Amino acid sequence: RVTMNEFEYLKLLGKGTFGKVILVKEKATGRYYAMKILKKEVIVAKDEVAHTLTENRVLQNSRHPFLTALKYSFQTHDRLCFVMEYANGGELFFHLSRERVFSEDRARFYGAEIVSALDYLHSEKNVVYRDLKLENLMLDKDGHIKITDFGLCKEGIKDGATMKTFCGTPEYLAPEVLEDNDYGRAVDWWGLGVVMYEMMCGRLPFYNQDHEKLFELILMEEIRFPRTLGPEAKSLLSGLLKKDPKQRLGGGSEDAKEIMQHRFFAGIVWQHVYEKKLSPPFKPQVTSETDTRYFDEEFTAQMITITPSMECVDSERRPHFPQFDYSASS
Ligand SMILES: CCOCCN(C[C@@H](O)CN1CCC[C@@]2(CCN(c3ncnc4ccccc34)C2)C1)S(=O)(=O)c1c(C)cccc1C
Repeated sequence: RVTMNEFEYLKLLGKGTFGKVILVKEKATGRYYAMKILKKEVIVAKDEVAHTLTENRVLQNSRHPFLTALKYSFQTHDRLCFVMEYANGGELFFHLSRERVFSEDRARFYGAEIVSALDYLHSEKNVVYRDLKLENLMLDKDGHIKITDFGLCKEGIKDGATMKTFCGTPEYLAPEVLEDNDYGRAVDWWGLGVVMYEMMCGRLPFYNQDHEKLFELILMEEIRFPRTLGPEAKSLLSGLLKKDPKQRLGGGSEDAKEIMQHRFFAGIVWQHVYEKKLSPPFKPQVTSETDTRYFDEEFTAQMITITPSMECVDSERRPHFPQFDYSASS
């Protein structure tokens, strides 16, 4: 049975509204993980219960090279804890922010691994990810993609089955989500389009600080590209960012296969992508197992604390979540 005393708390990697992620060491084993610590009360107060449970289930039910592997999930009286493999390479934003733009070859590499993962979720798990934004994309110690944060996922979506919940980050929402009249799995390909656009172009495809104007742009405004962008990259992004999902690349019965067959990915052997046989164009230059150079000093400088028998307490502000007794099979 695993508790918070089983870990040494080393460095704060990030913190937000719902809690924080801390680099930890499991004391018995000497292994290093990223622990995401959610405050139960805040989860409840902002109606994030169903999402947090979906996150837990999807993490437990999935196995893929480019999805974060869950080692443990457990709860205290006021906290939910996810212990996953540490993404040593940091967020894609860390690198994109500083380098402005990724090469087309680098973006192609990251795109391939995202497609591989999303194809797995769609085809094998009947899952639509729904939250494909730059922020959720990280890099492991080797420079391979890790998709994180599965709380917005929709389970049991088979073929052309629809979904209704309006969810996701404003700048990343598909036109059909904004229309609020049902959407399908192709919203994930819209997200691939937005994320690959950021990588290659250095900004969002659509932006306004007023949300209503932003949504007008996403719905109505035709996509434009910096004029340095190659023809194949422009074609893929145009296909991925079609407003009408039925006209969108990956929006048909073939799903991911249509994107896999696109000329931008020519020569890409897709089993080799899965097997990580493609050498990442950027290898993270971490010098130790606790090196956090790819996380903002803003977070890593901060002190770690114990707040910012109760093992059966089930209240309305702090509920006893089910399926938080997980330890990955050795
Ligand atoms: C109910 C909605 O809750 C939404 C929860 N929140 C979203 C984060 O998960 C976003 N995440 C996007 C990718 C980067 C990381 C920061 C560090 N981190 C990881 N760092 C290293 N290895 C990993 C391995 C696996 C997973 C994460 C990591 C995740 C945060 S947040 O805004 O509250 C928050 C923020 C904004 C920062 C840190 C903790 C929380 C809880």
